[PDB]
Amino acid sequence: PITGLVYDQRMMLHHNMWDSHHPELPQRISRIFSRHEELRLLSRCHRIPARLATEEELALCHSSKHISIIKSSEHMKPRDLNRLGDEYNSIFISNESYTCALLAAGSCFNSAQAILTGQVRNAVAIVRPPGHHAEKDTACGFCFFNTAALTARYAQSITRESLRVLIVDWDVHHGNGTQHIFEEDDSVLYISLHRYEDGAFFPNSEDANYDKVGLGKGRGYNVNIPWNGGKMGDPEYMAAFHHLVMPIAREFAPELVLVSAGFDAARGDPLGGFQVTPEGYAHLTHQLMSLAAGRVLIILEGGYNLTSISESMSMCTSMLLGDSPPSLDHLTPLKTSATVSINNVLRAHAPFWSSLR
Ligand SMILES: CCS(=O)(=O)N(Cc1ccc(C(=O)NO)cc1)Cc1cccnc1
Ligand SMILES: [K+]
Ligand SMILES: [Zn+2]
Repeated sequence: PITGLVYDQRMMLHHNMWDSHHPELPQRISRIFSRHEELRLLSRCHRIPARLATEEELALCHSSKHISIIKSSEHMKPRDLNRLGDEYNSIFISNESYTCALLAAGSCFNSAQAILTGQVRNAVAIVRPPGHHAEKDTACGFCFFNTAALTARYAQSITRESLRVLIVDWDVHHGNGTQHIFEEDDSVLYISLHRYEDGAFFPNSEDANYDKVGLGKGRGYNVNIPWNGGKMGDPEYMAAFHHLVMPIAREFAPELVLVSAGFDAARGDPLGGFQVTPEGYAHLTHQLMSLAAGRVLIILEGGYNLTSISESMSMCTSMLLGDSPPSLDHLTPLKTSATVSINNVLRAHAPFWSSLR
């Protein structure tokens, strides 16, 4: 089996010109890449090139107005970019932001194509800016275009429209954009684990609660696993995978798995407040590799401790390459609020997934 890897240093050009210490740093991707080389993982992978997404590809998920506005930012002066970014929730923009967002998406299209033709078995995409908060018609939370959602639609476009795509979103934040894009879709199963705190954690919406199961033909195809009242870690994530993610995923029987792989639930993150370990992420990756005949694409989302994200994402690639999972620590009993969350999701989704009964 061959593992693909995409990284292009041009995606570093998107930057915050007023606050050079803003956490969504250019060096997030160069640090992950460096750790892959330092652990000798890079040379074991097959390099996949980045490319620009086209505007037609962006239109698979985004409105023409939103595409045009972000495109127009390429020609603006700093004062105007500061004002434009401030129109969104948690966005900074530089003159390279649009192109970097296009490269992030195109990188993932090339990776999905390589997976779907068998050029590689699985792949990792070391990309920024992230995607999962981006909506059809707007940017949000450091995200301009929804890379994972676009990759699902691109995959369908080169195979068949009903190709079953599973998106597992383990970034500590709810992927509101991904949920909304696919909310009425039964061809793309969206499963998110996220810190929720009864709607008080970013992005601050009850859309992230366990009772949002999808709409229309998509009822049952949106699975929110929301965490409340606890510093969750490996025990809680392993339990969620055993009781919810894996049984639902196996019943769905995806033909492609995309991971919205934020590393902001990691131990050490300055924002997530959680303690998932690098070995925990390795175990989650290894479990997902049992789906879709191994056709897994891991897409970087958030994650802001450079050391944490570099170790964590490298351990995921080690798993894609076929290495044996590192040993987890002794798993403490689940925090009681985590058991409540799991039970709530189980009861909300048992009507749709007989494997949960
Ligand atoms: C000073 C504002 S903020 O930086 O703290 N922030 C903006 C932000 C947006 C998206 C991501 C991310 O990773 N999405 O996947 C992270 C941060 C809000 C925030 C605060 C606490 C916990 N989370 C988020
Ligand atoms: K869906
Ligand atoms: Zn996040």
